[PDB]
Amino acid sequence: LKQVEIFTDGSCLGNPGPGGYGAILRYRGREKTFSAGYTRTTNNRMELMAAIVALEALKEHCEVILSTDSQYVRQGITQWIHNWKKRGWKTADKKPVKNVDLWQRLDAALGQHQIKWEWVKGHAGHPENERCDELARAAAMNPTLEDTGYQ
Repeated sequence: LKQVEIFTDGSCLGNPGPGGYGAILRYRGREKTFSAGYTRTTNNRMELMAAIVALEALKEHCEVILSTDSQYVRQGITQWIHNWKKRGWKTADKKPVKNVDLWQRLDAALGQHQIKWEWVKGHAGHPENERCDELARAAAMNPTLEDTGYQ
């Protein structure tokens, strides 16, 4: 009715190794699915990538409900991001925050929508989340992209 429901998941067969993400966008009683596999990446990077990819696909300012079970995204969002930004995206040793490339991308896109986060625990009772996992793993088996921001 104006809202966008987004479901995300990302994973790695071996870590670091081939990985992929799955994202489901529900905008106007029309589901949209996004999936891709990368030759060599990490778990944390795919979980972040899924959410980036989905927000970036909205070609307009929306009221979004984003559902993910990623502890990494959750912790960054609720606890670390505000401070990293105050600190110029570096840690106390003055090195760039890990996966800064991805974190900046997410921050930018979170700036363009009104987001409501749904932090999910477990696949049971969350069919869209499970499905993202299936997509994630299937992409990872036929990796086609390079994760060029990966160190």
